[PDB]
Amino acid sequence: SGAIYVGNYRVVNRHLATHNDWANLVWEDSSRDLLVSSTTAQGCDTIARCDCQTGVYYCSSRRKHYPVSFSKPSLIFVEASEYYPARYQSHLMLAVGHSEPGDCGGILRCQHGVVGIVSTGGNGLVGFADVRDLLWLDE
Ligand SMILES: Cc1nc(C)c(CC(=O)N2CCC[C@H](C(N)=O)C2)[nH]1
Ligand SMILES: [Zn+2]
Repeated sequence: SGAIYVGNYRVVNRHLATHNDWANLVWEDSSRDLLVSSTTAQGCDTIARCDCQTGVYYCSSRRKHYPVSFSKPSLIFVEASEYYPARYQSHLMLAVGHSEPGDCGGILRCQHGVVGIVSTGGNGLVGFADVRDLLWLDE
């Protein structure tokens, strides 16, 4: 689990969105595994606006942060789960590293701020849903 809180927005993995998230839906994209909901309290997280390909991610299954190199956001094939059939997930960034299904929502950060959140994993690869292109999160 995990979320990004910026302004009056809460950003979570779409497959983990709650009833309150859907009842206060702002925007969602199944092809990206992203959902943004509105909040009453103000959020103070900083979203990165960059092309970084290095950063650090939180892995709850190891209670550890790992430094990683990751690919630029792209369309990648993702095998079926109880949440989605087999499809291409867009705006996804891959890195070599550990993950478990419960690690979704862990934040990936660079010196500029929040890059994205853990969304996929398999075969020793971990994928992050990018949020750097969502310029509207900052107003
Ligand atoms: C081994 C492993 N690590 C993780 C993070 C996973 C879970 C995973 O990849 N999923 C399941 C939830 C929906 C995801 C999606 N975006 O389509 C796919 N598995
Ligand atoms: Zn950066």
